[PDB]
Amino acid sequence: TLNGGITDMLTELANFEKNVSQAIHKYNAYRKAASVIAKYPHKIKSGAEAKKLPGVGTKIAEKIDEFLATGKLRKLEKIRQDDTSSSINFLTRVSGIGPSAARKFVDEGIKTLEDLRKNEDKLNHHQRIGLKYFGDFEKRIPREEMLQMQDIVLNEVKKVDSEYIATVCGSFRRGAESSGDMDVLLTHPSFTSESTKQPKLLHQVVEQLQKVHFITDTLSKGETKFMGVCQLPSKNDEKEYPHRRIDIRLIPKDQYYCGVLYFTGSDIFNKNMRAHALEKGFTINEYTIRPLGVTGVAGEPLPVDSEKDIFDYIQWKYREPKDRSEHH
DNA sequence: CCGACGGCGCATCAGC
DNA sequence: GCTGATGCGC
DNA sequence: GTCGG
Ligand SMILES: Nc1ccn([C@@H]2C[C@@H](O)[C@H](COP(=O)(O)OP(=O)(O)OP(=O)(O)O)O2)c(=O)n1
Ligand SMILES: [Ca+2]
Ligand SMILES: [Ca+2]
Ligand code: NA
Ligand code: NA
Repeated sequence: TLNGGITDMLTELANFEKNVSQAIHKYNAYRKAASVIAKYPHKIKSGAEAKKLPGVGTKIAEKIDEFLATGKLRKLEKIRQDDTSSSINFLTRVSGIGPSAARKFVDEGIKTLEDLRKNEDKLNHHQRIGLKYFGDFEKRIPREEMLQMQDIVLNEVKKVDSEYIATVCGSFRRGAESSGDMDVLLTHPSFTSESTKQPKLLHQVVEQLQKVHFITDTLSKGETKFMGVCQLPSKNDEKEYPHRRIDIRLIPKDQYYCGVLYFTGSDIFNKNMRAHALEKGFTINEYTIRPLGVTGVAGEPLPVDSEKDIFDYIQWKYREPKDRSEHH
């Protein structure tokens, strides 16, 4: 990684602003800058050089000059020695504990893994499961395992109803050699933007995956989105595979292209693309792309026949999934 | 200078 | 119970 | 924290 020291520093600052300062726009600012620096194909020699990149301003340029000259940033060294910051940054690593909950636990004297394990009864369901699998959820998933997981999900969904189509998206669809979690986009002809002709379309799939012991726990579940935990079966005498996070999202069949654009990510890519759409006078969500009237009210959905159509509306050349990651 | 920053599903809570 | 805000996550 | 109007 050409500028890994810099992007690491900016990521650490982003996490501080999100988790401790609760300043979401500074978090996004740092992440935007980290991403543009990550794709820059030269080893950066100064802050002024970095300043020419969109998303890098005066303050970040100064931090880059300090980092290049000293290998460190005093602001981060300080943050690293602050007990309250350190504690909040740690607690937020548990799925379900955000900036607010982290600060509340710290105020109650709950600030270590051991404290959390003593106080399960103060956690909501999501948080309890996040704690249970804390170690497992920090492990990455090799692509070879994602392929085994894909097999299972696609075959089990087919057993429920051959009319379902499940597509694995996120970093996997972007060609990543390892993934943080699994994202499954689901469609069925009876669920469209105009009607739902069958109930329990998502439920019956979750149920099948629970029945075969693939899905092990549930963080949250509604009519269109499941967030939970899964695990590959292991063989005789073999150590068990780590538990993995899995997201399943049922999308209207006729809005698949907006859906898959959304579900493919990355997060920064989607934010950047949607911000560009706004500048071009459009709004993109997972369902539709719509024009904005001068009032700033979204108009009627535009025809979409491919992922590329969405890019054409906003006057972007098509980006293949592989070029939608944070690093190139 | 300064308003705006992507957009939304599910869980939880406050007020009626 | 519903409605709307907040937290957290994708 | 950054940037376009
Ligand atoms: N804030 C976010 C987060 C995610 N997304 C979309 C929706 C989601 O499906 C897709 C992937 O998100 P994930 O958080 O799963 O991240 P990746 O798959 O890119 O990377 P990893 O799992 O290997 O760490 O990107 C998004 O619009 N906005
Ligand atoms: Ca993922
Ligand atoms: Ca995910
Ligand atoms: Na810049
Ligand atoms: Na968290």
